This record gives sequence, structure tokens and C-alpha cells, in this order.
Amino acid sequence: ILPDSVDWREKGCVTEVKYQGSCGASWAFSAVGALEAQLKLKTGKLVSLSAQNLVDCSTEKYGNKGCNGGFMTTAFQYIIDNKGIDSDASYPYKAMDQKCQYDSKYRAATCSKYTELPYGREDVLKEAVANKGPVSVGVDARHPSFFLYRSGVYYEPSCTQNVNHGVLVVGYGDLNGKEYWLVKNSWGHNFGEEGYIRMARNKGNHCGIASFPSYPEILQ
Ligand SMILES: CCCn1nc(-c2ccc(C(F)(F)F)c(SCCN3CCCCC3)c2)c2c1CCN(C(=O)CC1CCN(CC3CCCCC3)CC1)C2
Repeated sequence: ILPDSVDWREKGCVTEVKYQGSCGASWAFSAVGALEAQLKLKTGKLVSLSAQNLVDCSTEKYGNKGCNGGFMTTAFQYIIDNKGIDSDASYPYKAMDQKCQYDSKYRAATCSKYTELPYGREDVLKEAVANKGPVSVGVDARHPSFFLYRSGVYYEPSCTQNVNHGVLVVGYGDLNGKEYWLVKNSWGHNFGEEGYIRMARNKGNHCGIASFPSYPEILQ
């Protein structure tokens, strides 16, 4: 019933790969990346949203700690509560904790709601990627093989289901006998496959990719 593969980048719903640097803001990149796709779907415009806005403004009230880590779910809740998030162009990324400088004059998106998917359910994750759009997830990236990944379907025997790095599932497929998740990272274009990593799919929640999925929506 579900398509064999989906790629939301091919549907024009994914912005350029970003570079987080030495600031632990992968949660903020994962969240804006999911919302960017919903924004494209609803308005026809593809616009990078401000991860720095989340770093500086979605802070202790949201359980988040800026460059020391955060949640995608509470990032979405900030955008709901704030009734907007600035464009990345107006509020660019500095890889530092800064004062909140959100300005509604440069609001580029809103968020109406978000959804959390059940733990470890790669079938439900697949359905959501097919039927909803890119999904924010955490993965276990504390392995040299992850940092050193260049191409192919990533499979790390010592991976755990305990996540520590936010990323964005923008698709999935089946290539060269291997089912995979298509994952947008925030380590710049020189990481992996032009900034992407394809991660083993249907291998018992490999690297925790389906541990904590969430996605936002923008309602009419
Ligand atoms: C043991 C596992 C714990 N765990 N770990 C994650 C999780 C998910 C994704 C990543 C990613 F790598 F992608 F970044 C990470 S990396 C660690 C992030 N970590 C760093 C230190 C500062 C707090 C951030 C962790 C999640 C959960 C539980 C459910 N999850 C949620 O999002 C839902 C919860 C969000 C937090 N509320 C609590 C309150 C929220 C507002 C008021 C203050 C607390 C409860 C529901 C996802």
C-alpha cells in the first residue's frame, strides 16, 4: 500500500543542508527542517527557518538549553506559543547562545500543532513520512563510523536505541538490496552524501531512528 520510496527533497520541500558547528543545536535544525516542509506544502514557498530563533528563544520554559541540547517537540511548542518563527535570513545562525531577538516583522512561518510517533515503530514512521512529510527524529550518533560516514546505507553494529543527535527523515527507500531512511544532517555539505546519511531501515530501530519521531503541521 505505501510507496516503495519517498524523497521530500525531490518534491522541493527541503532547504539547503546546514552546518551547526560546535553548538549542539541539532534539535533546532531538525525542528525547523520539519516545519520548512509543511510551510512549502501550505504556501508553495520554500524558505529556511531560523534555528537561531529556537536556540535563543525556546529555552528553559521548553526544557531546552541552547547550544547544550534541546527537544524538537518543545521547539515546535515554542513556535506554537510564540505564534511564529523568523526566517533564517532575518535571524541567521551564529552557533552561540544569544539573547532572544525574535521579531514578528520577519515571521516566516507559524505552527499549529505537532504529533509524536510511537517508540520504535518503523512501520508507523514509514507511514508518516509517506503521508505527512519529513519527520524530526533523534539518532545515536556517538560512533566514529557516524562521524566518518561518506556514502551508502549506514549500519553500525554497536548502535543503541538511545538517541543524542537531532536529524530529519526526509524519505526512505530500498537500494542495492538495503532498505534505508533518507536522513538530512546538519554537519554541512561535506558530511556523507552531500549532507545526507542513508540509515539502515527495518533493522530493529537501528541507532534509535524511530525512538522519538515527531512532525509539525500548519493548519488553514
Ligand atoms: C530518556 C529519554 C528522554 N528523551 N530524550 C529525548 C530526545 C529526543 C531527541 C533528541 C535529539 F537528539 F534529537 F536532539 C535528544 S538529545 C538530548 C536532548 N536533551 C539535552 C539536554 C537538555 C534537554 C534535551 C533527546 C526525548 C525523550 C523523551 C521524549 N521526547 C520528547 O521530546 C518529549 C518530552 C519532552 C520534554 N517534556 C518535559 C518538559 C518539557 C517542557 C518543560 C520542561 C520539561 C516531556 C516530553 C524525546
